[PDB]
Amino acid sequence: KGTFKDYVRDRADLNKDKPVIPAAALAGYTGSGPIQLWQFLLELLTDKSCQSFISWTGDGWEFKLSDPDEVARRWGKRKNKPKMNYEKLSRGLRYYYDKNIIHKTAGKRYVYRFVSDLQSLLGYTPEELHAMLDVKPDAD
Repeated sequence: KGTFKDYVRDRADLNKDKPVIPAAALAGYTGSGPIQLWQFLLELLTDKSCQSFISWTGDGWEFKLSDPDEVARRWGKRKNKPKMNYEKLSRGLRYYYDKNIIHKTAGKRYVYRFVSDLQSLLGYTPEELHAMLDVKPDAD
């Protein structure tokens, strides 16, 4: 892949340059404007320290927010909505639901699954990707 995979591999210093897939880093790479949720979530996920309140479950594209209202705030804060609650997040998640990027997998503790398969946009293979993030799927 010659996508954001090796893009970060040579760089990792785009915009939100913290994690494997930094939020504004992919936002600037693809040009989603003022960040895009799944790319912001990717930051927190592809970052091992930030992976805390949003960890992958291990294999395949699936992740889980540990303080999902907080994680909402995270997303909102970057869009001038610091009081972002899960619903406001879920509204955004619904925008990505339509693009088939995010399916809010209910029943689980705020687990969303990347129904777009980011292997095509990122190049990072799901297994390898989370594996480098030292993913801790147990929330708190």
